[PDB]
Amino acid sequence: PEMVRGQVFDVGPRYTNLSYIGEGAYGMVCSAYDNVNKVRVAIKKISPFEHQTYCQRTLREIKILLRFRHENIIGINDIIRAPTIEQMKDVYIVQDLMETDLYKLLKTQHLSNDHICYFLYQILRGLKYIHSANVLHRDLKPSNLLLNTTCDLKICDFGLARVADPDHDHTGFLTEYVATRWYRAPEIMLNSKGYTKSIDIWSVGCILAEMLSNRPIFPGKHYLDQLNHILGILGSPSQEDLNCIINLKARNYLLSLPHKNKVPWNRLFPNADSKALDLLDKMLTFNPHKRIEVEQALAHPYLEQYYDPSDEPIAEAPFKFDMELDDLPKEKLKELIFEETARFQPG
Ligand SMILES: COc1cc(F)cc([C@@H](CO)NC(=O)[C@@H](C)N2Cc3ccc(-c4nc(NC5CCOCC5)ncc4Cl)cc3C2=O)c1
Repeated sequence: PEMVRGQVFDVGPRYTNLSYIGEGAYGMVCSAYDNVNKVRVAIKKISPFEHQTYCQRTLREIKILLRFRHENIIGINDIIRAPTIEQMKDVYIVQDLMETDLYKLLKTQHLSNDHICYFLYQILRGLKYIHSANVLHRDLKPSNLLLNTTCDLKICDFGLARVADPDHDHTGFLTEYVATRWYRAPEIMLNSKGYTKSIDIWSVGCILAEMLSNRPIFPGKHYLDQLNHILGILGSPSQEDLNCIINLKARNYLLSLPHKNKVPWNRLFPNADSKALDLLDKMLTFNPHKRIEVEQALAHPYLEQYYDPSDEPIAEAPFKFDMELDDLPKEKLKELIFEETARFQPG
């Protein structure tokens, strides 16, 4: 078998001529030549089976991505693994190969207002589909936005996704949370489990702000610093918004802070299109109940050159997990991953 930077990559005979792309906690990613479709593809080698959290992420992504079909959402083309549960130590996920991601692009390139517009449109168009399936992505950030050489955009990494559950969103103050800090809505630190669609709108808001300046808008250095940064720009929440926070720890924390005025978007973003800043304000609303929804955001003046609801498709039906996954041992989750990848086996 081919080796890449001291790792077996058992993807043959279909996939050859591998090149390293990258690596992270998830595993390792290569490009490979696909000898059936005669195209280079992305292959990621995941080795999740010793970690319940890794098995959860692998299973959620696979189930979601094999169900969903949308231009602004990465597909799974193929999955390679051993013929038996006993012999299966790795899962290789084959996906369309993209040139870059928005994280890398923002560190190296100024985006024209027209690029910002088009990128935001594609993000919201993909998100409309995801929300229409009653799914929350829950980890939207530049590195989860893949781009090709013509700036077509695809959302990736559905391993933190969940079905929306607005009736069970309430929790206590500073309750611990997994998703990426600079893109976390204020309510996560105050009273929310991140089980409503407004969590994703907040993250998109953060992405938009970052496209305008090439710098994250709320770069908290650590957990409660994240809310400091948010309140530093939004200012003190209104009495009405504060009254929506019924938990006393969270309420009284907010009341203890000195009055801060709103920093106006046109001072933070002096070169930005005014319509972009109006949409930005609506996405970065403190109160998640008042926060714009994905379909309204698509209908916003800033996106008028692109808006076409007949060309912004929705999912055929809501997505459901057959069983609750968070209370399943890694051994059961491995069984479910085996089952879920069975359709790619010869036979
Ligand atoms: C601890 O964490 C874990 C544990 C797990 F058990 C499973 C996961 C899974 C599910 O949650 N998560 C991921 O796999 C995330 C983290 N990533 C990594 C990754 C690398 C490359 C590409 C990619 N990249 C390209 N092209 C690149 C772009 C940049 O520039 C260079 C070319 N094209 C096509 C593709 Cl799918 C996509 C992804 C992706 O989804 C995570």
